[PDB]
Amino acid sequence: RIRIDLPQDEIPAQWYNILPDLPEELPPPQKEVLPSKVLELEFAKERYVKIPDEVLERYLQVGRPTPIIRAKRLEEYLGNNIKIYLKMESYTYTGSHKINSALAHVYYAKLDNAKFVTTETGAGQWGSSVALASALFRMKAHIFMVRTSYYAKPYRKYMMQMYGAEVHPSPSDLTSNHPGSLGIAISDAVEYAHKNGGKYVVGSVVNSDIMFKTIAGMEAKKQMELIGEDPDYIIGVVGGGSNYAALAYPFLGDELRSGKVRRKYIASGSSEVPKMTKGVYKYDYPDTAKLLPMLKMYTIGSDFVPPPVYAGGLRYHGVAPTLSLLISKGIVQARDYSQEESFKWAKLFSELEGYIPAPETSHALPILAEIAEEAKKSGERKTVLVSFSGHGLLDLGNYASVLFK
Amino acid sequence: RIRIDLPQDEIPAQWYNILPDLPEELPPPQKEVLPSKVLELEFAKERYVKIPDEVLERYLQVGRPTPIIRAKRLEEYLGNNIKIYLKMESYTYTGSHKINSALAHVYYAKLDNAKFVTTETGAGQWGSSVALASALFRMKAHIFMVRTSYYAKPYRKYMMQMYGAEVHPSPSDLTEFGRQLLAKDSNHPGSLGIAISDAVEYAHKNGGKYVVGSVVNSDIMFKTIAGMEAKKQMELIGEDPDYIIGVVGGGSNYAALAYPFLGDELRSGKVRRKYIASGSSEVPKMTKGVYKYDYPDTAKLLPMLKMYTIGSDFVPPPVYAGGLRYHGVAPTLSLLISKGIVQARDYSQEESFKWAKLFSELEGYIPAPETSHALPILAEIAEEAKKSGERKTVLVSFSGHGLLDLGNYASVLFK
Ligand SMILES: *Cc1c(COP(=O)(O)O)cnc(C)c1O
Ligand SMILES: *Cc1c(COP(=O)(O)O)cnc(C)c1O
Repeated sequence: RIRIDLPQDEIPAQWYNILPDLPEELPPPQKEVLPSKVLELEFAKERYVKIPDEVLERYLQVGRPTPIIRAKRLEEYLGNNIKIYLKMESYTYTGSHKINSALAHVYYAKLDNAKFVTTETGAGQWGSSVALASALFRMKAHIFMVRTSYYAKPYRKYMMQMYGAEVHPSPSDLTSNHPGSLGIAISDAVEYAHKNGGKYVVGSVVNSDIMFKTIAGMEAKKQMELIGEDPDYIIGVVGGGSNYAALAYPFLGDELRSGKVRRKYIASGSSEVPKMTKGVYKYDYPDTAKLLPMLKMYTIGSDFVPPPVYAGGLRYHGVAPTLSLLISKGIVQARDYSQEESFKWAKLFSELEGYIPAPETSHALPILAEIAEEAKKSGERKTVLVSFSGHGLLDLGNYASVLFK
Repeated sequence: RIRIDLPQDEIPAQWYNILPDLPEELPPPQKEVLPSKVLELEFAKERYVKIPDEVLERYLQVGRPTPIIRAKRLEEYLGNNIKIYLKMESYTYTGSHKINSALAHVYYAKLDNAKFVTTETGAGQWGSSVALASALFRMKAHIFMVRTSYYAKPYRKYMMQMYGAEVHPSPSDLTEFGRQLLAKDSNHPGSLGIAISDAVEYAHKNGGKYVVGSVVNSDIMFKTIAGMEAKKQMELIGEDPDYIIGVVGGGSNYAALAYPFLGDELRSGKVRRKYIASGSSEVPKMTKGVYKYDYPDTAKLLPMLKMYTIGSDFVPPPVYAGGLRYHGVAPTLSLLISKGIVQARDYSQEESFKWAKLFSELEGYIPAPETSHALPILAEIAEEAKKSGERKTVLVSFSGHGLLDLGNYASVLFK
């Protein structure tokens, strides 16, 4: 009884849409390449949206529902002051939550009779997720991978290729050895989709994309209800915020409706990319390519470039608009930790629990230490539910660059 | 309804020992450093050996029981002539079945009050599994890794290090055997036999125990937790497999799945299911091995075993990347093959990796290169099943995922 399995025939059948439940309307922003039904869901007004049959089928295909695991050996290390439950989005075939939305974007593109889909990727997480979704929907995928990552971090490129996708170093020939960047790769992929009748699958922080990922939180609420455990804290890490919102919003939405928020919601980023603790809540460009409307979000600037030493994976400059609203209203609390502190926790967690977290995920572990410290003072036990967003088996080089000389 | 989970509170509590049920008497084999219980269990005569409670607990800790997944999209591709169930040993935290043995070996080392464990490793699959097992028992681990692999295949080294193991390039300066070889070449490339000799000496001289990753009977027995689980999972959905298939490195993953089923039939007096196992035609011990006593490890130490072998000095061509490099077949499995009870196949790495890619696109999960050699068997079964007029059920030992072996695939498939 470490693992809480949800049977596949009990998988939730709807996504959760937080918009009708937000304290106040979201600041408004300030269509040829996007799947049509995706743009439409960005304004959805109903609280629950049915997961299409074909999408749910492939959720089951890629390993959903994912388990919750109780991290009892970590609990002991922390003095048994808190109980720790991990929602294991790492258990999907691509090793993260990203496939939860990649599958939906590809489904809706297929419904627009897309000839192929395109997308950008840096280190390869989003690209490999889109490559898997495309294979399962029998769709041709053209992935534009920053040339530096295309050569430095080749394994996820090989993964995309095993799934049948064509991986193009950005900038490429279709379009001397310009190392590229993520913003060029977005333009590099958005153009190829525009001039060849493809659709662009957006790897950014829109509302529809959080909604698709909320299958994780819908499952977790069922699983926690299955063992009779109501979490006092829900925590996670913020690249753009989609993985954390996906877990928390199904729980938080019911609190917002009932009037009172009882649970504590805490999210972390990297202090080398400190949008969570040093970012400013204002309109900014959600992608470094500067196309896509501006939205009001916590941000350290779409032009921010992480230090070369940074290997923690939370490189994005901003926070999803709904999550930013929640933070500015005091509903979600913010933290930031260094990669040395986080990767030290990742190593400890690997030895204690046996499972190597993604470097991104490791930034949630210092939160647990803080909650345990407050519990020791209070001194009342608390239950924490963690978005365990990925595993680290394709990121061991990141860990090595910091931990192993 | 494609995944069959076995709840953790339903995990089997004993390992299966085929020795009392083998048809013929199996060739008897031909040690301050081995755990005492490991030596004892080689010759065990009971059918079932109780899994110690501390080992069971860590089975749960590393992801057991693993799921069976039905590969419906692959069934469709193949004409819906067969049902295909995959026992997913890839779902353990180290990505393969080797942890099922490593945990037992480390526990019995702890029971002997060992100060630490040692083992050898090449590509890193065994080293990673011992490193995790050791972490979960708070056992210090010293892993002696073939020096060339130490630098060439570093990701699995990093995995060992994340688990807190100390990784020593081999030959190392920590032993006399290693220091002597470094005196001739300060950067000696090492070998698996050299790494074995390193680990054994270090254990012997410093109060540790050596954890063996080879085809001894106890090792297969420890891995039978996967077959015990799979038998319960298949019975739970009313599916009796007609074929049980897998790949052969030394044969432990396949035996671990098959033996719990095969024992029942050996006891009934007649084998009705079909058992098919495959290797690499570049390392063709399965189809072209000589059946004789041979060294189970490449620089001796362990006693000789009677097995299908192509010689412990066999080295595969440098283009080979299928991962089934080992030169022999476990002795009990060798016996079964020689009696016609298990059928042998071998496939090229081009044919197997072609199937790996197809399977990755159809089902969305990247097999280990080693595992991919089971896939060609399915096309043979689909043909046979069509002739029967019934839809036949196949159970597959899905021994690992390929995420740490994607370079291997790229060398064959992507230029
Ligand atoms: C990309 C990534 C993240 C951050 O993404 P979000 O936009 O915050 O959801 C977190 N964990 C893993 C494993 C990732 O790959
Ligand atoms: C080592 C390995 C094998 C070979 O296993 P044997 O027990 O020796 O037959 C097969 N598959 C994977 C994934 C392996 O790592």
